[PDB]
This record gives sequence, structure tokens and C-alpha cells, in this order.
Amino acid sequence: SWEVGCGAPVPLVKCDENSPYRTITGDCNNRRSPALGAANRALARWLPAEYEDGLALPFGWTQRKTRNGFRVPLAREVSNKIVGYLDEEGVLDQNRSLLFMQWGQIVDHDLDFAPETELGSNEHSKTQCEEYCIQGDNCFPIMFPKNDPKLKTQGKCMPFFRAGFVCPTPPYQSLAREQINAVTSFLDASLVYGSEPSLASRLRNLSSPLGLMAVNQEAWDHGLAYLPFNNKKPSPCEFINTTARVPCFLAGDFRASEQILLATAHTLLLREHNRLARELKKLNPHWNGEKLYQEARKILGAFIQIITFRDYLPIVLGSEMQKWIPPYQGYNNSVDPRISNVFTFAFRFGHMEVPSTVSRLDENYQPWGPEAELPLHTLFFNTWRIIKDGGIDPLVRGLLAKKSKLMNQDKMVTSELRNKLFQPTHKIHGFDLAAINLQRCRDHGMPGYNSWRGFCGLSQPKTLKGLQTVLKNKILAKKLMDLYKTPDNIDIWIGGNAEPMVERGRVGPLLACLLGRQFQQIRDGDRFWWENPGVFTEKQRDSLQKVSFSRLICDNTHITKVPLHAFQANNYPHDFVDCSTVDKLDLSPWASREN
Ligand code: HEM
Ligand SMILES: *[C@@H]1O[C@H](CO)[C@@H](O[C@@H]2O[C@H](CO)[C@@H](O[C@H]3O[C@H](CO)[C@@H](O)[C@H](O)[C@@H]3O)[C@H](O)[C@H]2NC(C)=O)[C@H](O)[C@H]1NC(C)=O
Ligand SMILES: *[C@@H]1O[C@H](CO)[C@@H](O[C@@H]2O[C@H](CO)[C@@H](O[C@H]3O[C@H](CO)[C@@H](O)[C@H](O)[C@@H]3O)[C@H](O)[C@H]2NC(C)=O)[C@H](O)[C@H]1NC(C)=O
Ligand SMILES: *[C@@H]1O[C@H](CO)[C@@H](O[C@@H]2O[C@H](CO)[C@@H](O)[C@H](O)[C@H]2NC(C)=O)[C@H](O)[C@H]1NC(C)=O
Ligand SMILES: *[C@@H]1O[C@H](CO)[C@@H](O[C@@H]2O[C@H](CO)[C@@H](O)[C@H](O)[C@H]2NC(C)=O)[C@H](O)[C@H]1NC(C)=O
Ligand SMILES: CC(=O)Oc1ccccc1C(=O)O
Ligand SMILES: [Ca+2]
Repeated sequence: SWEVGCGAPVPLVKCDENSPYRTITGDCNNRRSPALGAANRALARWLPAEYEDGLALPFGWTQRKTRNGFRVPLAREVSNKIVGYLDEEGVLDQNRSLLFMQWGQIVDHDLDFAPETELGSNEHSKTQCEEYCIQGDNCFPIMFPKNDPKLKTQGKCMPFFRAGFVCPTPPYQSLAREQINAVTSFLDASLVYGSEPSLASRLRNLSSPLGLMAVNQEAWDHGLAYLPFNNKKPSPCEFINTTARVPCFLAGDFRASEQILLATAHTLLLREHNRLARELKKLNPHWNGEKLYQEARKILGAFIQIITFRDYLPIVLGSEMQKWIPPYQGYNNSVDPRISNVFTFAFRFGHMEVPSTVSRLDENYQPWGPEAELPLHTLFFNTWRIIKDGGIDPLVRGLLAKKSKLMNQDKMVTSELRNKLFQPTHKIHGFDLAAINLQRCRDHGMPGYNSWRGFCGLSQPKTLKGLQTVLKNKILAKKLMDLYKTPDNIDIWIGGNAEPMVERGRVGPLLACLLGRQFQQIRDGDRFWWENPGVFTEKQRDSLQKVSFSRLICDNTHITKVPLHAFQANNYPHDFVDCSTVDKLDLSPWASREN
């Protein structure tokens, strides 16, 4: 007895059915089932949700009710006893650049987003939750441990609000609570253009027929464009330095300004759209604005898909790549392209790949300025360092020259994120991303670690000795058992990230399975997949294969020296070469004659 009635809270509209361009909402990708993969709908469930009361309450909500007979440990204790570490030396990935971490975040924001719940416009819940830590409704505070240093200095808890769900959003009940995915599931560059008709429009430059995206008018970066500033005050980007008063950037995705390197990436993409746009006009002068926008937009969509599947996943999945994502075989209308709820947690392996600092390099790739190496935490929502401290070129050079942080069982998430994370809504640099993650697993009703091992057809340890063998680490297996009392209770996020990495990969067996299935699906169930005959012509595909992130760089910055394989670790100057030597995207294949 199914129930696929519920739904209304979703911007719907008619379909075109022979239109060459994706919709902004993702609707109409699948002809037989039009809303599949669309934005503002529930994340798919690969396994039933698991809640304390079976419907909506998270485990750890009612301190008396246990999970399989035990209390589930506070997310912060787990963070404190397993995730943290003090010594940053020797933690860098010797063969993965900072861009490896950054691209990952870009693909993830393109694929999923479960925003937190409102009712908080002119609200005291917004305060009944941070001031008094009173658990209730959408307020599910992260309590502090005994002997936590934040006690003495911050309070009794860390505010936290539950994720939005479907049908309603206020006081609801009836079916199992399913979270929302506010963005399109397809890998379509929805982070550049937006996932709603409203925002998509406001991002475009409609005062002219060039099909360009709107750009900043207050500042330019050596003639090159900037994303436009965001309208909305109070702005968090101006709170971190009230004297600079530089607001956050307005982009296709709302998280664009979490960190300076994510804003740099967004800007690089924006710039490529315009470039691509003024170039296409030049070859097809008659084309109107719409045509220029959609056509460029589609090129860029094909760009992200290529870099992701050709250069990124192969070094995440490693030797497991082929076991999950076989050679492409054409569009399969039976494949469900929805992002699963658990994927949004599996893709968080990236948080353990973020180093403690971000550097800026001058033209010889040497420290730019005296205070060239900044601590990550000073850059959450920091837009002023771009506008008033050198533009994006210095940051992009750091992306190519510095390394990512290597995931390590005894050194998982840097303190820059574990103790000094900054939230919009709040006023301090004192949050814990690791604790938030674990708290979010419960909020989302995730099955335990062993449910997912079974799902992926992997052994399921029940004993300490069993876990030691799987983690291949006596001590970690030990800390994990003392806190969870059973491997069945280990949250998927930490459980999955504690496994050793597969050959040539950066994730373990469980994650490779979870990541692998998701990408196989978004590819096979995407009617607009770039390799799908009819989407692009044979001659356009031969052109799209030469796309390189190195090139993207060359055409949108004043960097003339770039690595050929920007994801592996490269040393300047030996592994860098003049832009004049890098393949360029040939657009002549897009020229459409007449008569
Ligand atoms: C600061 C943060 C980052 C780097 C300095 C960072 C980075 C990543 C990478 C590199 C990811 C994948 C390769 C990735 C995935 C996901 N993130 Fe994370 N991220 C930073 C900060 C945050 C915060 C805060 C959140 C929200 C947590 C919450 O539950 O409230 C966050 C989330 C996620 C996320 C879940 C997305 C969703 O579907 O709603 C990823 C898949 N990141 N990040
Ligand atoms: C640092 O990481 C690099 C990438 O993981 C790695 O180099 C890669 O090694 C693989 C070995 O399989 C090779 O991959 C390509 O091999 C041929 C090209 O000759 C292609 O037809 C294949 O499809 C495949 O893409 C490459 O040699 C290289 N891959 C890339 C994309 O450059 C380095 O070995 C790592 N460094 C160390 C010290 O381990
Ligand atoms: C808030 O943003 C301010 C910039 O808008 C920043 O100060 C700026 O940064 C330094 C001061 O440390 C100055 O630049 C340096 O270079 C000039 C070159 O002309 C030299 O004269 C000095 O050595 C100078 O330090 C900027 O001029 C300065 N701008 C202003 C208005 O002060 C603040 O440090 C930021 N505050 C925080 C807390 O981050
Ligand atoms: C929309 O596009 C127009 C045309 O490209 C932009 O107008 C130009 O702006 C730059 C710098 O201000 C200069 O070349 C001229 O002042 C304008 N040229 C023309 C032909 O108008 C305009 O800035 C864009 N609008 C937004 C909001 O980004
Ligand atoms: C299209 O995708 C479907 C759905 O994933 C594939 O279906 C599987 O095919 C086998 C063999 O026919 C069925 O017995 C299974 O029930 C399906 N598995 C699952 C998990 O649904 C199908 O193989 C794909 N077809 C093509 C031509 O690619
Ligand atoms: C980065 C991520 O996914 O987070 C955010 C998005 C929008 C606004 C704030 C944040 C954050 O919590 O730092
Ligand atoms: Ca998308």
C-alpha cells in the first residue's frame, strides 16, 4: 500500500517534451515520471528510516529510550574522543592538491541540500534554543560533555535545528519524516544558476540580449568579474569584520560564501559562463539572449560532469571505480536519479580532507604578502579578503600548489572545523562540524553502520575483535566500542570514515559502495547526460573531451602557469607549464549556418 499522493509544496509546471534544455527545477528530465530528480522534494530512501518513536523523533532525543539496548553517546563526546587531534604536522596528502577537496564540495552542493527549519522570522525559539538549550520541537541541541573546555567558555550546549521535511514544515506527524533536497539531483550546474525559477532569473543579466549572468558593479578584479553582492542584511560576511562591511556573494546556491575557497570556485564558474556566452554570440550573431544563456549553460553542465567523472571520481573510488560505475551504456529511464538521504552523509568524507590553512601565492608561487598563510576559521564567510586583499588569483594559485589533508584514523577533522566553525545565524567561531554531522545523522533517521555494511554486502562485526579486523586498528575500534557498545549503533558518518582506504582511493569499502551507487544512478538516469546521443552532436563531444580545469583557470584568471593534472599534487615550477600549451575548448562545432 503505497502513498505517493503527498506533495503540493513543490513548484510544479507543465513540460515541453522536445525542448533541448534542462528546466531550472529539474522537472521533466524523466518523461514517464516528470518530478523525478526535481528540486524541493524528498531525498530518496534506500532503507527505511530509523527513528526513536519510529516516525520522527531522533535517537538520543529521549535520554531514556535506548537504541538496541544502549544509550547513544553524545555527538560531541564522539567528536572529542575520536575525531579531534592537535598536531597538524605530517597530515597533508602527498598526492592530492587542495583543489581535490574543493571540487568535492562543489559536486556535493550541486547534488544536495537539506536546509534547516524555519518558523524563525522574528522568533524566540531562535533564542529559547541558543540561550537556554531547552530541547523541543525543531531545537535539538548538542550538549557538552563533562570536562569539555567549551563548558567553561561557551555554555551548556551548541544550538542546532532539525532539517526540513516534506508535505508541511510546522507541527506535523503521520508518515515517516522525510527530509527535503532543495536542489536538483542531476549533476547540472544548479549551483551556478540556481534550482528555482525566481533565483535563476535574478541571477541573470536581463538588461541586455547577451545571455550573460549578472556581475558585481562595485568592484572588479583586474577587469575580471565578481559574483554580485547579496541584497539581504543582516549579512554574516559583514559581521566578521564590521569595518570592511563586505557582504556575502549572491549565487545559484546559498552556501557559496561558507569559505573563501568555495567562493573562489563559484566565481571561476560564473566567469566561464560569460566568457562562453560572449564567444557564442561571436559565432552566431543572430542568436537571442535566451539561446545564448541556455546554450552556454548546457556547455558548463557538460563541463562539470566531465571533470567529475573523468578526473575526480577515479581518484576517490580508486580501484573500486569500475566495480560500481561501469562504462556508460546510454540513458536508462528505469534508473531512479534521486539523491538518497544517506548519500548526503557519505559525501561528507570531504570534511576530513580540509587542512587547517589557506595560502595566497604571488606570481612566482611565493607567499603573497607577510600574513600570507591564514587559519581556515578566519575565512568562513570571509568575502572581504577577496575584494580588498588581492582578488582570486592568489587563492587559485594556492589551490594548485597546496595539498589537501589526508584522512587519518588518529587525525580525522582539523580543530579549525572541530572547535571554531562559524554559523550564519550565530555570533561565534565555536561550532563543531563533526558533532553537527553526527547530530544530523540522527535527525535524518539513519540506520546504523552495520545496516549499511549489510546493504553493501560487507561483513557486519558484532564484537570488538570483529571491529578491530574491519577497521584494522585496535585502538580506534576500542574507542568506538566504549562509546557505542555495539557496532550496530555506530553512526554511518564516523563508521564509514573510520575504514581504511581502498587501493588508489580516498574512501573505504562502505563509502565506495555508497558513493559509487549514487553516481552510477545520477549518470544513467539523466536524460541530459553529456554522452547521451542526441544531447550533443558527435562533433561537440569530441570538443568537450579536451576540457581541463587547468584550462578553465587559464581563460578566467591572469595565471599563465598551471599544472596539467590539477588534482594530483604538483610542485612549482617543475610540474607547471605555460597556458599557451594547454588544450582549449573548440566552439566552432557550435556554429549554426542558414540558407
Ligand atoms: C567549512 C566546510 C568545508 C571546508 C572548509 C566543507 C567541505 C566539504 C567538502 C570538501 C565536501 C565533499 C567533498 C563536503 C560535503 C558536504 N558538506 Fe561540508 N564543508 C564545510 C561546512 C559544512 C556545514 C556547516 C554543513 C552543514 C551541516 C549540517 O548538517 O547542518 C556542511 C554540509 C555538507 C553536506 C550535507 C549537504 C546537504 O545535503 O544538506 C555534504 C555532502 N558542510 N563539505
Ligand atoms: C598520484 O596520483 C596519480 C593519479 O591517481 C597517479 O598517476 C596516475 O597513474 C595511473 C595508473 O593507472 C595512470 O592512469 C591513466 O593511465 C593511462 C595513461 O597512460 C590511461 O589510459 C588510463 O585510463 C588512466 O587514466 C596515470 O599514470 C596517472 N593518471 C592520471 C590521470 O594522470 C600517480 O602515480 C600518483 N603518484 C604516486 C606517487 O603514487
Ligand atoms: C577588516 O578589513 C580591513 C580592510 O578592509 C583590515 O585592515 C586592512 O588590512 C591592513 C591592515 O592590517 C591594511 O593593509 C596594509 O597594507 C597597507 C598598504 O597601503 C599598509 O599601509 C599597511 O601595512 C596595512 O597594514 C589595510 O589598509 C587595512 N584597511 C583598513 C581600512 O584598515 C582589517 O584588519 C580587518 N579586520 C579584521 C579584524 O580582520
Ligand atoms: C549586463 O550586461 C551589460 C552589457 O554587457 C553590462 O554593461 C556594461 O558594463 C560594463 C561595466 O559597467 C561596461 O562595458 C559598460 O558600462 C556596459 N556596456 C554596455 C554595452 O551596456 C552591465 O554591467 C551588466 N549588468 C549587470 C547587473 O551585471
Ligand atoms: C536499466 O536499469 C534497470 C534498473 O536498475 C536494470 O534492472 C536490473 O536488471 C535485472 C535484469 O533484467 C533485473 O532482473 C533486476 O530486477 C534489475 N535490478 C534492479 C536492482 O532493479 C537494467 O539492467 C538496466 N537495463 C539496461 C539495458 O541498462
Ligand atoms: C557549507 C554548507 O554546506 O553550509 C552553509 C551554508 C549556508 C550558510 C551557512 C553554512 C554553514 O553552516 O557554515
Ligand atoms: Ca544539481
